Amino acid sequence: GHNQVIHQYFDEKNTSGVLVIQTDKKINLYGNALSRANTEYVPASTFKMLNALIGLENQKTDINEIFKWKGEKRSFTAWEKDMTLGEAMKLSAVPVYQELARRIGLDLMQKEVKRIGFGNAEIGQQVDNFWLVGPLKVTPIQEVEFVSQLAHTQLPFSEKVQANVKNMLLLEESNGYKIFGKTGWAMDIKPQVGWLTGWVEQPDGKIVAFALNMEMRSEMPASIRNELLMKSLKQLNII
Ligand SMILES: *C(=O)[C@H]([C@@H](C)O)[C@H]1CC(SCCNC=N)=C(C(=O)O)N1
Repeated sequence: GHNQVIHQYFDEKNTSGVLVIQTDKKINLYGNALSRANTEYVPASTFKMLNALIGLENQKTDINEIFKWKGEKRSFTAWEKDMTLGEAMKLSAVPVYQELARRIGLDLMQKEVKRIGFGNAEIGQQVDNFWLVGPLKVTPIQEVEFVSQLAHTQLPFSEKVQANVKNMLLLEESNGYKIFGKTGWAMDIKPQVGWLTGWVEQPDGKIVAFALNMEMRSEMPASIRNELLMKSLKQLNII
């Protein structure tokens, strides 16, 4: 419940960021840089959540389709394989979502993103990269509401599409608890911005949504977004 101690894990991991908690439309802030919570950032791979929903709902793909790897080299060897939407989500495989995005196309993408009102709701002109280098931007409080709605099936999509994307996002399962969430890491902008947006599904059915945002640098291990989040949810006794 403090708020000062959570400042000190942020203090020591020599980062700058904010953890936004939403418990039934009540927003709390934690970190060492609470001002981040209202500044716009590129969403990075957290936009895969809304990309999937738009693609599924408009029947540009489905949860069974297998995306074929056509042999070109990709940033990670784990990405060099055939995979579904959901497997691409768990690995944040940009090429699959770029292909998806190109099927949706610019008009449909822009119309949906502003109908959802996602962040600043601007995708510019290149349909396959606006979530990594602009011009699409989003504050971390806006991300905790988005994933909050998704968790309660309240987004302006059908419920079956939402439920489909939610099963793509299961991260841990321990003690009757479930953690869902999506990581992001914009490595190609300065300063780098890391994301971990999701929700906790407590055994009694309660839902607490979070959006960890932090400045990033090339040397940190990717698990730093998980470490900081997990021990903050334990400190706040959400888990
Ligand atoms: C999403 O935010 C980025 C995007 C900018 O490429 C990618 C890069 C990193 S690391 C890839 C993890 N691979 C696999 N098993 C992530 C991320 O997972 O946070 N997403």
